Amino acid sequence: QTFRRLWPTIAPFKAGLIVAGVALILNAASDTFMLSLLKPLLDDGFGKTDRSVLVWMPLVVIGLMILRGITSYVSSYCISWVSGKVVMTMRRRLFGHMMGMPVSFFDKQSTGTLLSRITYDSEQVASSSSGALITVVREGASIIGLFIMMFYYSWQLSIILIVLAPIVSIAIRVVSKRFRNISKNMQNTMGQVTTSAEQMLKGHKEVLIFGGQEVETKRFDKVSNRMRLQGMKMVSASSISDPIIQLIASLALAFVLYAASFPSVMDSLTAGTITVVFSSMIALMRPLKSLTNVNAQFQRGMAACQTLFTILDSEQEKDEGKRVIERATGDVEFRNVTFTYPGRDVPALRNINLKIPAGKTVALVGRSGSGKSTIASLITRFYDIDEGEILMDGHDLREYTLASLRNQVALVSQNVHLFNDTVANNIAYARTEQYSREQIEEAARMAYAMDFINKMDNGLDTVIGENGVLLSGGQRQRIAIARALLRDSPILILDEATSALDTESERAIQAALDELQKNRTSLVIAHRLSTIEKADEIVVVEDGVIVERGTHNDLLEHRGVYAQLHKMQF
Amino acid sequence: QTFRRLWPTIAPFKAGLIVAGVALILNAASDTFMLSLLKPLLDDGFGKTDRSVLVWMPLVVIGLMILRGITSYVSSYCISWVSGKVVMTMRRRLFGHMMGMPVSFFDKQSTGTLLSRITYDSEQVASSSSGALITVVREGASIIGLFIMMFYYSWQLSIILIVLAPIVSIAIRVVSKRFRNISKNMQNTMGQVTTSAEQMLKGHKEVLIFGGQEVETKRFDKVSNRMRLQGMKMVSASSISDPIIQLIASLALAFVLYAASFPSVMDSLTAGTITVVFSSMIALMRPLKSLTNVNAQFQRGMAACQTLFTILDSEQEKDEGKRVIERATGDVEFRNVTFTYPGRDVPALRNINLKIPAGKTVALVGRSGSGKSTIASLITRFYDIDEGEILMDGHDLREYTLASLRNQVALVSQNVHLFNDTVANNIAYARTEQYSREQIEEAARMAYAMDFINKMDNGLDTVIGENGVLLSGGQRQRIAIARALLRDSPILILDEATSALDTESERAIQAALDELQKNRTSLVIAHRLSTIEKADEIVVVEDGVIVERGTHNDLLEHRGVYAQLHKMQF
Repeated sequence: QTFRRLWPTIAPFKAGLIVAGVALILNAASDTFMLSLLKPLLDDGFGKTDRSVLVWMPLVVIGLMILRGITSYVSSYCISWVSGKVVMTMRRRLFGHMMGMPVSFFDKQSTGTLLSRITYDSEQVASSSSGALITVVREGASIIGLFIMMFYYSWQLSIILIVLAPIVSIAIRVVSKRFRNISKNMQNTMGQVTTSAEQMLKGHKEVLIFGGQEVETKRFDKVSNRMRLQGMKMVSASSISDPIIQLIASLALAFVLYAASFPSVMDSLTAGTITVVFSSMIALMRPLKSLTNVNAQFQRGMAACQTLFTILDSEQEKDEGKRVIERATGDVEFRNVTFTYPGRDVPALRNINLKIPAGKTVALVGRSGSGKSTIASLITRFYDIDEGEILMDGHDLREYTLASLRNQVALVSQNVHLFNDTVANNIAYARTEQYSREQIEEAARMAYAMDFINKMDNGLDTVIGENGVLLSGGQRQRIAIARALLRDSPILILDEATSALDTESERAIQAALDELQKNRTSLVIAHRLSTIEKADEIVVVEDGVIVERGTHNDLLEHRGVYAQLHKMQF
Repeated sequence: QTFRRLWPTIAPFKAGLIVAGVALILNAASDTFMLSLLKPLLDDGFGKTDRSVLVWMPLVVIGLMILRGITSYVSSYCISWVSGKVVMTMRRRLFGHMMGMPVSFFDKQSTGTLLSRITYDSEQVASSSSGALITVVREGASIIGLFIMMFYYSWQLSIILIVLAPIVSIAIRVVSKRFRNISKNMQNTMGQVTTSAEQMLKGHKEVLIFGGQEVETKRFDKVSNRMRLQGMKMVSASSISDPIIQLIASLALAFVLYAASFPSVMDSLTAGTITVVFSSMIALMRPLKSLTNVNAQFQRGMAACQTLFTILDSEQEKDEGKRVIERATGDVEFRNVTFTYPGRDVPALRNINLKIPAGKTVALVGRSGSGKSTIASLITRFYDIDEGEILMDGHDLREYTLASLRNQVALVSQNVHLFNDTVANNIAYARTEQYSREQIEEAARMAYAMDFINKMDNGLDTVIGENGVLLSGGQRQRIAIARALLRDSPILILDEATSALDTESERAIQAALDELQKNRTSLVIAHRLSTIEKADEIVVVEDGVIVERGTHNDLLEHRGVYAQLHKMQF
């Protein structure tokens, strides 16, 4: 199908696959030859009692089987090359566009889901399609050869096995299709009953509150009867596969033997020949069963790969040309802005009109649980501006190249991630360049992480173990403020709540904060009164419709939603 | 192992596994018999040229394979019985004690995680251990047969295979242990690197701000290279698994043939016998690879069983047998209460001397994240009384058990899980018993469920899809208040935050509240603005020290954290 959309991502490796095929064919070649050894064994060897060949057989079997091995060795190792390399390029592009997809892919889908997707689906594509080639080629080496085996030994028994191969293969395809059907149509009710039990368990809370234990026991019981019965049918039918197959398959043997009379009535065969024939037939029965499942495996793989491609074929954050940005801007403004964090149910914000000029410290007071961080996250333009504009010193949203834009903002939230690295360089995500070690380490110490730098393991370049070891929320917050001291955003913002208070820590923190905000705006998530009033100014968060522009210095004289932020909302 | 702990849960089905055994032993009998049948063909059939047996035998093949079939039929279906029955009983007890873990114990795992645990671990236990018995019995039977087969043929090659088969077994056990070791060590570092990439993902926003797409791509690349390499090593070894084994088996075949030449110096065999020998040997080569991984397989099963039994071997919620609970008003009054919602994740509450007399309406305002519901939900003792008891009408909570207590109180929250029944009954999960369908349905529609229950599919006794829960949060709360109206627990507590709902729906819900708050106690999660005061009594709490709350009169009397809240902070 869509191997096209894959072949490039295989192409510059294709040579490897080729290698595979070669030995792979040899592999099943070995198979045939082993069986071939029967011919000299039985008729030529024991019939003529030529103890000569009885010295061939041992050694040649050993050798051939070693060939089977060394093939399997290299087949596996080489398909491992290509599979790994395919996984590699796949996860690479996926990584890339992932870091290109807007916050949606993290909004609509959860991290665990994506990571499962990467690892499982990539390696599934690889594994599946690979094994597809493996079987396919393994079947080619086996079937085709075994027919040639028959050929030299007996035109007749061959002819018959050939004319019958359609019958058996068709029967296999038939039963497989039947029982795919029976195993597909189930999934609906399968998920039905499973998810039913799921809701049961999710509701045990309300259950026990309402004292329905006796009821939900019986409900569990009934749905579990449904469960076990479903399982019964599933395994029953799907297990009828092998019998009927080998049943109808066995008939083959019958005809062969049934019609083995006449050609031995022609005295065509001798014992060894016959043994080779029937052996070979069974050998054939391994890959015949395989082949239908082969097409199945293509389907599984390429399906998951289409899931992939969709995740790729999703579109990154779109930009329209906005290059006009440096590291000193000063003011931000919100005209008539709307956003929708959810799908459509709860409007996030609406016709937001805000104005944070230089130095205007701000603390988010308003609709508790309106995702106040969103407004900051809107300054990040993490979302697309459904209406209005962010006039950041006279220029609109779209006169703002995303690169320098997001470079020009700093956020120190409560919960900060880092990466497994020298914590110093983790501060230095800003290319670790254009900020020298003196700058980095000194300022970082100067930025009040000193008990987290000099006292921690290895002091100056304290390294991370398992991504920050056990660094407190406060540790990471300090580290981010140190980043701010390093990056020195033209506009500096952060988020601190009522989590914890170590006097020196947050005191020197807020000191550095007002250092940053010197003639520079700032926002902080407001749940602490201490952070609210230790700085100068405090704002509204007008409950979805923020027409209000300004802090205490502005929203004090107006007597706006400060009524609610005094008595009814905060 | 823990079979001691599981056998009884199988005992009353013994006969199943017994039929399993007899059938499977027949399966091996069929295997062996066909292989035996191979002889008369070769020695008598074509050697002595007796078309008689050329006619007899083919039919025998058909028959024997029919036996294979029907046996696999019954084997599968019988193991299906026992497996399903085991799954059933297991899931049943797991439901039972799964109704015993405290709500935390419910959230100590994720709901989905426990559901996976039920479904998977149950069917894993069965499937695994069952197939273990399958392998043991069948494969052992095939071995024993094939040895007997050899015996009817030749003392000699038998003896030699008996000397050698242990060595084969040794090689297999050896390589399996080596590569289990390698796989475990990998698994460790595997988790390391995979979780590393996981974190790398989970922190987009940080990077997209700090603009390090290059840095990620590089780190992604390195860790993914590690990934491909681990893949390489894993598949490499696990693939070397087979060929060495088959090489050793090859060595077997070889020395078999050497000591076939030597009793050919004795003129040992005839063609048929010869063909039977090695054929049988390979037939054996399937089940040895079986048996080793067999003694492996229990562990997977029995491991997940231990997981299960532990989930059983948690303690159902403690009880006090105090009982003596009025189905009447009583008086709800916190005293000295100091608890914690999680194990220790976050500090919750301290010294709660809260008094709510009979009929005193209360709201829940303040620390957004103080588990205001958890106060109510702990009137239900969702956790234990860590310190400080609630004197229920002169009786501590500890002075009484949970049974009627939890029945004696109601809680109309925002999100009431419903269940797959005639939703008319869904109101009365506990003991639909003489409760007049007139009374039930009226009170429901009397309780302003009428907005939709009048207009739901089939009218009075409607169900819907998804367990009859297709209703919105609005109809959810509606029917919940209706439930309160059915049980009419003279103890009344509710939970509505009218910050979020439609206007007309809100009109209906407030009217219904009026219809239900007749002289009755009341609490409400107050993230609301207006309906906080429709009942004229509003209050607030932070800091987890609830000594002061209650009516508006009590709001006026706080003069501590809470008066300061409703006058400056909430």
